[PDB]
Amino acid sequence: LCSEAALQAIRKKMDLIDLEDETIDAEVMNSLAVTMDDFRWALSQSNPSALRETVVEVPQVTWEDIGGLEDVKRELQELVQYPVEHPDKFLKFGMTPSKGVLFYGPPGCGKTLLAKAIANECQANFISIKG
Amino acid sequence: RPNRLIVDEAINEDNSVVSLSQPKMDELQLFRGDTVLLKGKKRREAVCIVLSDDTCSDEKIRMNRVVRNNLRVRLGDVISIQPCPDVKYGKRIHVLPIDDTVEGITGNLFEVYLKPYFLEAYRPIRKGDIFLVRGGMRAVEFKVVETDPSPYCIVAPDTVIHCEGEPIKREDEEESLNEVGYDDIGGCRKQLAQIKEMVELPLRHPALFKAIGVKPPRGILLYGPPGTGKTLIARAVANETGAFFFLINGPEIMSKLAGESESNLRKAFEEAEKNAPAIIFIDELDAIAPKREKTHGEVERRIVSQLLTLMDGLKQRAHVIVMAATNRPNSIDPALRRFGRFDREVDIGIPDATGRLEILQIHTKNMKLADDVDLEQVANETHGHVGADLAALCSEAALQAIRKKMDLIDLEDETIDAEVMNSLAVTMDDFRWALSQSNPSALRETVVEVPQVTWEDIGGLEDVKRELQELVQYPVEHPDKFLKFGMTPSKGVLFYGPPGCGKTLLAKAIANECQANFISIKGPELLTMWFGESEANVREIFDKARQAAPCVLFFDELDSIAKARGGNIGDGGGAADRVINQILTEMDGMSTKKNVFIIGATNRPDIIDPAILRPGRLDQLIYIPLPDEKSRVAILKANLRKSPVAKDVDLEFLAKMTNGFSGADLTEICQRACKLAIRESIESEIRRERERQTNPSAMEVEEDDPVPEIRRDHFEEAMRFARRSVSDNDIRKYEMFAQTLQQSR
Ligand SMILES: Nc1ncnc2c1ncn2[C@@H]1O[C@H](COP(=O)(O)OP(=O)(O)O)[C@@H](O)[C@H]1O
Ligand SMILES: Nc1ncnc2c1ncn2[C@@H]1O[C@H](COP(=O)(O)OP(=O)(O)O)[C@@H](O)[C@H]1O
Ligand SMILES: Nc1ncnc2c1ncn2[C@@H]1O[C@H](COP(=O)(O)OP(=O)(O)O)[C@@H](O)[C@H]1O
Repeated sequence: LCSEAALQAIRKKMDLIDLEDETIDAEVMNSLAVTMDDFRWALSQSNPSALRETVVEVPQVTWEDIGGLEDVKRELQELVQYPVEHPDKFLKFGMTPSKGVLFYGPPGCGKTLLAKAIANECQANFISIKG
Repeated sequence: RPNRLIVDEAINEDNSVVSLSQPKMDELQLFRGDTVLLKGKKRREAVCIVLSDDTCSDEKIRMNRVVRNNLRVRLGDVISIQPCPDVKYGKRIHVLPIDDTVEGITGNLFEVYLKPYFLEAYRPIRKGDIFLVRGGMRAVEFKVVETDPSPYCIVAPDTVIHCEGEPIKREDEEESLNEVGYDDIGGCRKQLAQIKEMVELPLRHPALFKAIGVKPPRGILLYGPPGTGKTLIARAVANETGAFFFLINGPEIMSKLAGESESNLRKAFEEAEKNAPAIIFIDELDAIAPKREKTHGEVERRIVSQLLTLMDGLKQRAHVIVMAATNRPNSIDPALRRFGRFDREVDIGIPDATGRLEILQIHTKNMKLADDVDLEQVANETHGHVGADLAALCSEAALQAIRKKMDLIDLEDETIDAEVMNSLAVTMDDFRWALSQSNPSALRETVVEVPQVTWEDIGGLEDVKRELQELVQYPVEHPDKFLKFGMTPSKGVLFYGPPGCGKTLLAKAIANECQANFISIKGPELLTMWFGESEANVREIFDKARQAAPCVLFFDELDSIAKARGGNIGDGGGAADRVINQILTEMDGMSTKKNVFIIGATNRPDIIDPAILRPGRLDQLIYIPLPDEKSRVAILKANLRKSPVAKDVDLEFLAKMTNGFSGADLTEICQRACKLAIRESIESEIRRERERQTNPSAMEVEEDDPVPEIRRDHFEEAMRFARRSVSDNDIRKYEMFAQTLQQSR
């Protein structure tokens, strides 16, 4: 992408200069600088190769994005953050914390946003599998 | 120096015209038609006549193939012009044909070729010039050997043309004015432009890439149906840029014995390496590098690995560009697609109606088709043909037209006469006869092309038209106002209403208005990949839609899966849900960079799965109501375009009396009336022909055939045999669902 973006900016300053004459002394290109328009054009005719692949990343949704649900906020914090940050303290009591939770409610109430935010605070990955 | 310009191809096919720009002509104090002297490389000069142009820039000069060959230059070079308006009228000109063009012609060439060419044109010529003339069935090149006064002269009605003597030997400076080039390709403007750009960059000035330090492409993959002209594209590019085109044939390599195949391939690459900037063409790539599972032997693996190693062995040196041709771009070994190997893919699709017309125009340039044929009709009735088929059609038409003249050339001689060629013409009957016994090869292929339906074809439906214009045209025609300010455009629209009201017409109309490609997937095929076949087909359907962006993907009868699902089978519901899973999975995978629009049509809105009805998918609902108002009159005009008349059967009364009817019913009425008119005309013709058998030519007053003159009685009789297809229950069901949609959510 970067290479062809440079090539296009060379193109837009090739015909008007005397390319027919003795070769350019690499100073016109020194005067040449790329622009965001060239990058957009290069992005236009690009062929990505990843596409159908599971993506692993840290979602960027913060708890300010969601409103209310202070109860589920606290419950999810208790479920997830305590074992990872306080393993020795559970080991003192010697209990295995539960690993699992279920969300059920009316459609479109922020379950996906809740999962994204709770993964955001723990600074963890997020593998999503859909129906 | 405001003299030098840049050479580019011209649009006018005359041999003595060069197109400048009006400002440049004005600066050089030259007027229309003034003779000019053009001087190019190798110290060759020629004389020509300038004209005006529409959109040519100041630094570009347009000229055809003959003038470029005479000046001994190529595309993208520069020339120095000079106005020299002191041409003196010539007296005697000696012109001779070339050896390898007149094999078996004899006759007197002056009365056939030269006289029509040199009349009322005043073509300037210069000593040593070479020009090409189209004749009976061949293109003959003539070389001027001497003139008087030397070296400039103008052919005038009073000249002494000498055209006698032996043909002269072809020299070794001009390659030829007969091989392939950019003027021998039609219907592939966009792809040819892409390839031309991408290959003109490295093959002209390698030193610029050396100094800049960027990576030129090292492989180009062309794929398409066989016989669409890929080898021809590569040959044209190689012969125009200037290279050492070196073809490699797949079957030829596979036909060797064991260990010599890879050795031959290695000599091929090393030879192309040490013969200057060259293009290597590999034909039938899938024949030598198929998928790994297809291969069963061991020599195939060795050949594939050898090809891969030699491909990876290219690092800079001479800029050698590798091109390969394959039928369908999935049988190739997936290993041959990583970066540094074949990576850039260009699609060569089947030509549309304009492409077929252009191919026919190209192939019949030598012939002398009579002034009665209509190439537009032959072009637009031959859908499903490729370039090779059209070339074969033209050849067969010529052969048929020349067959019925054997009496004139009975025996004759081994060298056919000349005037007999000019006595030959090809008529529409010959073309139709060649059409009849011809079988195309595309047939079962998805068709992508811009539909021709316009806005006036549809009567009424103003609100739907406005809504489609807002939803489709705005996000694309002014993408700046959408990238500024964060609006997320919708990805789909779902149509629902009574059957036969014109959903397909609206989709085609908006596709035409947006000037975007149209792909239609109909119910029968959709159920074909439902049961029996698999769901892998949707993958390449979406891939092809992505390739030709922008596009308007159309899914017709989306409820067919549910209609077949509900019954007494209960076995294939899994197949229907796989269809929906595929549709959803590649529907959500689309990105906003590309403009792909998905439109679905259905007539049972309450049976569709609610998964599709969701943000991020097909979410807007548009209800097309049952027709009313004198927009059905516009409907009647739409299919009465070609139908001649209606006299005095007021269509407005019909619109008033025919309320509650869809478009299909009205079109049926029009077709029935036309059928009655045809029946009446044929029975009248038969009556006349059986009447003429008694009285021989007893007709004092001359009547031609009855002109199509549809009366009121035909239409009334047709109207008597008419009913309404859509009952009153379906419209009430639709309005009930509309009210439920309005209130429940
Ligand atoms: N705090 C929130 N609570 C509920 N819905 C929200 C909130 N913030 C945003 N939304 C909106 O709700 C919509 C549906 O949320 P989502 O979690 O995907 O639904 P579901 O949990 O049913 O899959 C999203 O498009 C989002 O824009
Ligand atoms: N504009 C055109 N587009 C496609 N085919 C053309 C065109 N002009 C001529 N042809 C014919 O198509 C043939 C191209 O060869 P083709 O069989 O397509 O090569 P390949 O076997 O590599 O596909 C030529 O014989 C030529 O006569
Ligand atoms: N404005 C219009 N309203 C209704 N029908 C029309 C209109 N314009 C044309 N038609 C007719 O309607 C027919 C379109 O039918 P079509 O949409 O293919 O059926 P379906 O609605 O089942 O897909 C065409 O034959 C056309 O002649």
